[PDB]
Amino acid sequence: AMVRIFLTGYMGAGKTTLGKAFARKLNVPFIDLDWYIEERFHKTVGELFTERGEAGFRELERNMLHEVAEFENVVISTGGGAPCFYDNMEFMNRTGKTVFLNVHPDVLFRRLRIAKQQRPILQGKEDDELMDFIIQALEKRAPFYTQAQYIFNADELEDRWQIESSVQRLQELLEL
Repeated sequence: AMVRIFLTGYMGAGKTTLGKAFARKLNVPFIDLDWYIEERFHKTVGELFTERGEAGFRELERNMLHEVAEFENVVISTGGGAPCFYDNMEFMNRTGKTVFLNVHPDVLFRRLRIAKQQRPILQGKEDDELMDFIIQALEKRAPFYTQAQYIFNADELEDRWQIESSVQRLQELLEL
């Protein structure tokens, strides 16, 4: 049967790591929506946000989500905010197998600390300030993330064994 998977969750959850490994396992291509957006507009997501504003960027993201949703045999990763706008989550649920990569804040904290340089919004935040920031961000996003048809614990993606194990568990959960 035709495969169309959408991965959702916060930055640091492992959408790229698990997504690419899952796609490889299924032998289908992996598409990161942010990458797709940059290819279509020949502008980075940061440039689009500054040029179009929040509302404008979210409209274009929605439109690009609708484009990638027409692809068959693919694993699609979405930006952390995508599920919060329009009917994006409901739309993903209707068009493909939608998974929320649920990751405990202690794990997000560790991962984001290590990847601090790659996440400008976290610059200057340490210990309790950083943890409170993540926890609050998840509070705002959770009502959307939790609408995903499938909820998968993505806490363990820290080596080849863990990634392979996760891929297998996800494949079983999705009945693939």
